[PDB]
Amino acid sequence: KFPRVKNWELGSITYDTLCAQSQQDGPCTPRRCLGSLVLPRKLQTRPSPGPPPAEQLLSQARDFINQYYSSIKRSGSQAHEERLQEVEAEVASTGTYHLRESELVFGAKQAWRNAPRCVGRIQWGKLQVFDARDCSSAQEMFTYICNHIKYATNRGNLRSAITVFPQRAPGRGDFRIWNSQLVRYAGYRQQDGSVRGDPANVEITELCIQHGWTPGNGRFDVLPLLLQAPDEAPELFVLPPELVLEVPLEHPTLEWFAALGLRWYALPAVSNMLLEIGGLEFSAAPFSGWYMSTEIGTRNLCDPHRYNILEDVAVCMDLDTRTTSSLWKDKAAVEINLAVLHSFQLAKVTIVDHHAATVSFMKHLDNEQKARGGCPADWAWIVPPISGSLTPVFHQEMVNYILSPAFRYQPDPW
Amino acid sequence: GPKFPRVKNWELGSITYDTLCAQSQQDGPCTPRRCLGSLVLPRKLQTRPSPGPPPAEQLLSQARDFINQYYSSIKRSGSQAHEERLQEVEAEVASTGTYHLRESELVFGAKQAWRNAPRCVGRIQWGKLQVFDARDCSSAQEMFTYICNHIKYATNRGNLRSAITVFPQRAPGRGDFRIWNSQLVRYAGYRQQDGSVRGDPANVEITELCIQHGWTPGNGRFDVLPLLLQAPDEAPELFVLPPELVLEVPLEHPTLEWFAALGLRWYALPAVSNMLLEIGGLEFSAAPFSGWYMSTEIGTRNLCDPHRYNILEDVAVCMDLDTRTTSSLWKDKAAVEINLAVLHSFQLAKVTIVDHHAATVSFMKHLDNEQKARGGCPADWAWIVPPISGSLTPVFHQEMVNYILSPAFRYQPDPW
Ligand code: HEM
Ligand code: HEM
Ligand SMILES: C[C@H](O)[C@H](O)[C@H]1CNc2nc(N)[nH]c(=O)c2N1
Ligand SMILES: C[C@H](O)[C@H](O)[C@H]1CNc2nc(N)[nH]c(=O)c2N1
Ligand SMILES: [Zn+2]
Repeated sequence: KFPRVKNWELGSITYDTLCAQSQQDGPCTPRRCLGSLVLPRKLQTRPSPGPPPAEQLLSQARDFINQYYSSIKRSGSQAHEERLQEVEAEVASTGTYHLRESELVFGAKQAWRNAPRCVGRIQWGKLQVFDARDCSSAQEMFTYICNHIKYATNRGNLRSAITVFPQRAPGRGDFRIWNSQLVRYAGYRQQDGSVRGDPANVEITELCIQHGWTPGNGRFDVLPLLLQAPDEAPELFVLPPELVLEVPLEHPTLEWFAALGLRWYALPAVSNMLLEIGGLEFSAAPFSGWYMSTEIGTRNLCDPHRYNILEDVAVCMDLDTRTTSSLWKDKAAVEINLAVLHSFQLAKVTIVDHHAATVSFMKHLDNEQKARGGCPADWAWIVPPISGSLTPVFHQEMVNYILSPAFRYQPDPW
Repeated sequence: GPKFPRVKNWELGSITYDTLCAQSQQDGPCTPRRCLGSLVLPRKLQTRPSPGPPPAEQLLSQARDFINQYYSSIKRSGSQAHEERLQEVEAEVASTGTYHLRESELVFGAKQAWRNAPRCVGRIQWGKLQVFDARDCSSAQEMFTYICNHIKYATNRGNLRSAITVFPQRAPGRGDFRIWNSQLVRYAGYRQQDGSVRGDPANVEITELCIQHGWTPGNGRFDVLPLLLQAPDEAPELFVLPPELVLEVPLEHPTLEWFAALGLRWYALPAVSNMLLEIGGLEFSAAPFSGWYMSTEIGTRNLCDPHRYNILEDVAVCMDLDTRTTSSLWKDKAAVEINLAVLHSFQLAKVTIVDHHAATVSFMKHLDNEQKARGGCPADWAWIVPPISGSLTPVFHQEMVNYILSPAFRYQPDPW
């Protein structure tokens, strides 16, 4: 009933009992495992043709309120009893309900804690939660967002934060941020099929232009935001450059690296996921932390479908690009990740390397085994994209499952 | 759309549907409530020992399914030979509780077991396998002869050739044929007074089993072990492989002159010998198989795992790296040079080896072939993606569907 979980480096064994608290089904079955798929349409939180059934909603809300009071140890207080009755009252008459701010703050931190793809969860207790539920216009969202970013960047001393915009309502369209992150580089599909900039952002770049943006022509042009208030066309907002802290990439010993003209932005802020707490859904709730260097040095700069700089750097290093067996790719990638760490350190911008980060996740796993009898984790996302078995999490068996509060994928608004 | 897993490649943006998983008849460890995909041995890929003969009715369904597979493969499904073969199997089981495979059925089943292996990145080679039929073997000393012949054929002086040797199947009223060793070539692991280990820590128990069975130990880092071989109902017997049959490669580096002085080496032939070959419900408890190495198996896992030869810090020190901080990427730097040494050394010695870029590129081609041939390919992402340079290889960006197809290579309990 409970998985036996082994760490093959240390020989230690634990049992995951927390997984019995899952109530949402993942994509696997006993007949085939789909653990490596990025998004099955299933766990995804898509639009609906009306208001959720009140029984389901109140089951999730009761469990959540139950989590909250257990969390402040008044589980069973009259406050508890009373809050449950308010929630019951509000659902039965309106089909929905509202969270108290302190509940929202607990719920956002628990959603991060529960995120099986996040290797940075040892920080989960440390999150600035901005309540933006009194927002009624795109213009307003922009102001809250600009405030998120100033707070979170903090001159390079990054601090984790989330801004929560108004929940989804049966009666209307959603508040959405169309960009997948608050900071994104444009991707221009020049004539010859090519792409200048970040190919991951060709479609959003196109939407921006189509919605009146005047495009640049560089490899790192920061896109404007497309922000959407319920049932209205999204509106275009250009971020103040002063708010977007960037790091030009240099290498500690290769002189010519700086000449590649490469850079990346300081703040990782995901803006297209849905935050679910107690059955309520926040379709606009951007969150940010700081980067793990492999995100930049390895995936964003060396993926074949991204900036794909591996061969340029190898040729620069005078590597033998003729055969696979010279390991030119491996060698170039190491230096590019080294350049990322060097540059952030030099610019005094928070960053964490993949060894430090996975070591801290191992400690986090230990903490959560004690605290809750397990930790949901997605092995393929937790092991880094370089040097996998050189890190401790490679040798660690992991159990993956969905707990709520949760961050979830949702359909693109367009 | 289709009622099958939709599978995407994120580098290429292409999509496929896996229909082959429909054929899966054995349940894995995952459920809608939680995924156990990252577990090495869930109790869903391991075959416990049958002290008793499998129930006739369970055996026959498994047998009929495999015989249908065989006749489909030679495109005589529904045929008179087909119906006749089925009948014969039902009679054999019907009177003796078991049955036996024709030679060409064994060859098909063995190649199919490899094709069906979700954790193997080398399956593009699956059609090319020398199948040694050793089902006449009747003693521990004969197994030894069969195995030496295997090694000589497979090794072929450095031009390696895939091969498997099949010993008699599990039989009701009879103990099992077993090779106690996990591979045909294993370096000794000697526990030290300090509690440390000299040699390969993965092999401590077998090293001690050998000793306990009368082997006289050495005290090197790379002492080849003797084979513990077991014929039915007999205690296992100790056999020493003549040195000349075990080809080894001393490791050197193409530009780092001092690396040779490290005195490192690895053997040329990867030959797994403790897995169970299952065909049509029949169980071959001893059926060693071999291919050639992918360089990361040696350079990354065997040499750099913390619980294996653990040489990262040694090599980093020689490269004069800052081993006192993580963000110098000293582990990453050293690993790369250790893997390059392995490739360089195997090439120089003209022993077959495949780097992890070439191997995963070839696996992508296999996935394409198999989509067409069978509408899918069961694959264990965590094992297929290499332990270094993961997203620098094509398989990282390919979603995969994992399931159990039979004929199969299965884990089985230790014989002791
Ligand atoms: C404090 C620093 C943190 C670090 C170093 C960090 C690290 C990571 C990494 C390496 C990933 C993978 C990203 C990718 O491959 O695209 C990620 C995923 C994730 N992080 Fe964290 N994390 C941290 C903070 C945050 C915070 C503040 C939250 C939420 C409140 C967050 C929630 C998540 C979620 C939901 C995912 C999955 C994203 C997806 O599915 O695309 N993390 N994090
Ligand atoms: C021709 C060369 C081949 C290549 C390069 C190759 C490569 C690999 C690799 C890298 C693994 C992972 C090993 C590990 O991490 O411990 C593996 C596993 C596997 N291979 Fe292949 N393979 C080859 C041939 C063979 C052949 C000939 C067979 C069988 C007929 C075989 C059957 C398997 C099986 C069943 C596994 C899984 C074993 C386990 O769970 O420990 N492979 N192979
Ligand atoms: C197909 C496969 O799941 C996909 O490439 C995953 C693998 N692991 C990953 N891990 C992280 N952290 N981020 C990713 O985007 C991915 N992509
Ligand atoms: C815990 C985890 O499943 C384990 O370390 C796996 C990961 N991937 C692997 N991949 C290969 N090829 N070989 C292995 O031994 C493993 N070990
Ligand atoms: Zn699974």
